[PDB]
Amino acid sequence: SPGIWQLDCTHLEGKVILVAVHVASGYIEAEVIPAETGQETAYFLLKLAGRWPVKTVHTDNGSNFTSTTVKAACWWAGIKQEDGIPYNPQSQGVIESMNKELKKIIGQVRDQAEHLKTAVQMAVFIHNHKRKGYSAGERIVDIIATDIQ
Amino acid sequence: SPGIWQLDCTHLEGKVILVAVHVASGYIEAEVIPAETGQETAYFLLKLAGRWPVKTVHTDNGSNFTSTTVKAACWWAGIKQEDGIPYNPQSQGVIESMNKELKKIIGQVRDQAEHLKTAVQMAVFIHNHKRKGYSAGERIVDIIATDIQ
Ligand SMILES: O=C(O)c1c(/C=C\c2ccccc2)ccc2c1OCO2
Ligand SMILES: O=C(O)c1c(/C=C\c2ccccc2)ccc2c1OCO2
Repeated sequence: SPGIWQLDCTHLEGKVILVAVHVASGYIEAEVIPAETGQETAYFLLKLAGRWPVKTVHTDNGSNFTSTTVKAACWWAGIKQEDGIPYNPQSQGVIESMNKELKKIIGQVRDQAEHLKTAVQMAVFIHNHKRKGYSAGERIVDIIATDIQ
Repeated sequence: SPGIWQLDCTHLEGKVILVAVHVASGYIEAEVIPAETGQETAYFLLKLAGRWPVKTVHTDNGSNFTSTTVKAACWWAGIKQEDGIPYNPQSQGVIESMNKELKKIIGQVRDQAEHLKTAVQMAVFIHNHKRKGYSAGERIVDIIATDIQ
């Protein structure tokens, strides 16, 4: 559980927002890319795994699951690549809810930034600091620290 | 101490590598940029502060310290912006040593990646996982978790 992440791809302003969610905490990292390719997804995962102890990734679709470049990145970074099929159906709804939330926050900051990528990073900040009480940022650190110890 | 980071700018292949080091752990995040501008530094700090609880940043030079855009990002993200003058002289040498180390790792992976940015992220991964025994990634999580609790 401490090492499990889920990929999520959502769209805004004709652009693609790639999101990784740490399933147990709700903590996220995200980037704007022009389109969701294996190459972009691979690079994103490499970045993520250098920054957090990523053991398992549930990929967001079959193209990324199949991608040789994504498989290469997962091999390189020691990530178990899995499918992202919601065997538990409450999963789709949770992802859907998070995308709606992220887009709402993006709307709330959009005028403070010229570029979408900046608004997305503001949204990441607000999401990860939001008190729900602990924040998602607090939860991920606590979860991982408990695991290490 | 849990919230203190140091900026570091180093050069390779006619490009600029911007690094943030969590001083107490040695954990890093890094990006390749075409040149070190206030705009790029501001965006980098926004990303960092959305991902870790960044309280204080020791800026890497006077241009970034002065930059209105960097100041705006620090204000937005709740970061205390400080100078990076090594009042303790062992600091320059530690930064210097880390840049040499990062470049060495980059050299060791450079042929596995077409693009420098990929090699830099491989270097981030290797650096943060390296056991010294705890890794820098383990140290940062432990330090922050102890603070939160
Ligand atoms: O306007 C932008 O999108 C933008 C900005 C602007 C505001 C801003 C950005 C971060 C925090 C507070 C304010 C700055 C750097 C950037 C930007 O784009 C990439 O690097
Ligand atoms: O060749 C690259 O630099 C490159 C690569 C290649 C290898 C690679 C990258 C990550 C992990 C293992 C292998 C892949 C995606 C990318 C890349 O550039 C941006 O997105």
